Formats: sequence, structure tokens, C-alpha cells
Amino acid sequence: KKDDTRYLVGAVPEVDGKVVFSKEFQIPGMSQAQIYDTMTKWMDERLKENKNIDSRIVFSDEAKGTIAGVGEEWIVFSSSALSLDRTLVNYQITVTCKPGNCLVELEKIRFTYRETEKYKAEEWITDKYALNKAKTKLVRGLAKWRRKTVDFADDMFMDVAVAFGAPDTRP
Repeated sequence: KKDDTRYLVGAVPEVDGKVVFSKEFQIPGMSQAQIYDTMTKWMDERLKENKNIDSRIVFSDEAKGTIAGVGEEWIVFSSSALSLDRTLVNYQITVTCKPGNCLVELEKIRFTYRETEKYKAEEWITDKYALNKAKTKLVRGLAKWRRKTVDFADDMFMDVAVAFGAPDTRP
């Protein structure tokens, strides 16, 4: 019934054995300094929206146009009258600005579930664990983890596109 096309081959990229979601943005008219200033304001406001002390910009190098922040949020899987199924997620946002372009990476993703269960994205949502052998379906027990993390990354990349002037299509 569920259309899981988005979550199959290539949905969870790996770089040097680690999960890294990424998106490149082409903003050809903007200088490195203009992109860097847009991205520091965006990341500052985006992490302030998490409303916790574990969400903040922790690094910025203006000449190299690099910015990094850490974040902590709840990811909700489902909710019913009685129950609320959610996980904590901790992550790093890494932004690299160059003249006319921006790379946004979401990395170092780890989950804290029901206070004591700790899961690294690399041993949890990667193809190896979360796709069947043929890569046609999500492993049913891991599907909520892979779908909601991919949606979370897509949401972030849309947020960045909107910061660069794209119309927001989200409902």
C-alpha cells in the first residue's frame, strides 16, 4: 500500500563508511561571503528552533566558508490516543560555502530511544540493515527509522532551499 520509492537505492548515502545526507545548492549570482552569511543566519535560526542547549552553531571559519552546528530533536514515528512512539536524534550540520555554491551535509546521526537504547545510523538505517537483499522494500522493523530520517533530511534541504529564495511547497 505505502509508496516507499523514495526510501530505496541511494536514499541513505555513505561516505568513508559513515551515513552522510547531502545536498548541493547552485546560487550562481552570490559570492562566497553572501552564501556564508545566509547560511550562518539560517543555521542559527534553525537550531534555535530546536529549543534546547544541545542545539547550536559550534564552528565557523569565514575565510574558508565552513560552518558546523550540532542539533538534538525528537523524531515522531506515530501516535495513538494512549501511546507516542518517538526517538531522540543527535546530529551535526556541516555547511561548505564557495563562490556561487553551497554544500549542506547532515552527519554523525545517532538515536536515543526510550532513554537507554542507543543506535548509530551506520548500524541501523543503511542499506545493509534496512533494505531487503533485492533493495525493493524496507526491512519492516527498520522502516520507521529509515523513512523518518530520510524525511528529516529532505525537510532540512527544503529549509535551506527556502533560505536561498525557493518558494516553500511544504504544507
